[PDB]
Amino acid sequence: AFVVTDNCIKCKYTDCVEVCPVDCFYEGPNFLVIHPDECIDDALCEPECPAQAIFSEDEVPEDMQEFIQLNAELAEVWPNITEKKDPLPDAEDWDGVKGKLQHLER
Ligand code: SF4
Ligand code: F3S
Repeated sequence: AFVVTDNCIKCKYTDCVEVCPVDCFYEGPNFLVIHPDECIDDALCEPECPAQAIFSEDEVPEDMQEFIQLNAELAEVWPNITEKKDPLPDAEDWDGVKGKLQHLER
């Protein structure tokens, strides 16, 4: 019930996965999502994200409410990621840029 939002796109640091007790993170080309049914809400991944893109479902910003359903539907099609990887090459350039959902890759 924790949701990855907008600032993850084009950053994808992947520090979030090393602290997940249940391995419920699924990866896309430039984005990660959380499988809402497997997540146990221990909140351990939220302070680990450099993009600060992870939020508890009831705390997801009003203008990013879309990502709640997005994480559930993409967690169903993307592959499981359980290990840390290097961030995307220009992650710091995109950290803090808004409306990055227009750059989301399936
Ligand atoms: S809140 Fe806990 S169980 Fe849910 S995705 Fe984050 S680390 Fe994994
Ligand atoms: S940028 Fe994305 S890959 Fe994890 S560390 Fe943050 S939710």
